[PDB]
Amino acid sequence: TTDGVYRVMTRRLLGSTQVGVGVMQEGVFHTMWHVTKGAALRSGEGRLDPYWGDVKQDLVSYCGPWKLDAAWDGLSEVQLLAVPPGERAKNIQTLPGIFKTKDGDIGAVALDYPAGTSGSPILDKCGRVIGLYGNGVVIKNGSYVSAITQGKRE
Amino acid sequence: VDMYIERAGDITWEKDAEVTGNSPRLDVALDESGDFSLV
Ligand SMILES: Cc1cc([C@H](Nc2ccc3c(c2)CNC3)C(=O)NCC(F)F)cc(C(F)(F)F)c1
Repeated sequence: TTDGVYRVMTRRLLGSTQVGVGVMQEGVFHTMWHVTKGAALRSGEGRLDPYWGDVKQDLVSYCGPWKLDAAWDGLSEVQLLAVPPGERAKNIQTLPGIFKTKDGDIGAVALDYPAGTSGSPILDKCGRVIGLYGNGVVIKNGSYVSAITQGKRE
Repeated sequence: VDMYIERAGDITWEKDAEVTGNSPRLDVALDESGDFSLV
């Protein structure tokens, strides 16, 4: 339960497969709904049970309520702490674009990683998590663009 | 319980970091299944 970034693994497919990534903060594990589909997780000999989740937001928390509440300021570069399958964690700095929706505008990160990188955290210059990478679109020119997906701290 | 977690690092801003990616402005829609589509 040390704070930090974690891989989410399964043995249900061939060998051991990385299906996504998440963030341990304040004793809560944070990831994208489509990574776990709300299943329980193991950490060593211990179990993490889902506590909150929402398919439309594509988010889920384990062991307690969603704790991440920092926001992209709309101006500054950010860092993706990318954790790709079988590869070391690496920081990638970028200026977000924008997703424009009927319900308002969201920052967007235009970086292409494999599906199992979903749930990698996006950071501000204070190292705060401003959202998770891995729900987005493929655009005309073929690139992957991710929303900056952030939950609500209740 | 199939799925398990393994630590991969600390959450820190790195001054060394490689700078890349563009900043597209995109009209999108979000459906009830949490799927984005381009408008
Ligand atoms: C990093 C990454 C993430 C995705 C991601 N997949 C996905 C799958 C199921 C659901 C959702 C997201 C949200 N609701 C259920 C995604 O945005 N998909 C949309 C588009 F990009 F395909 C996909 C990829 C990859 F591009 F590699 F397929 C990568």
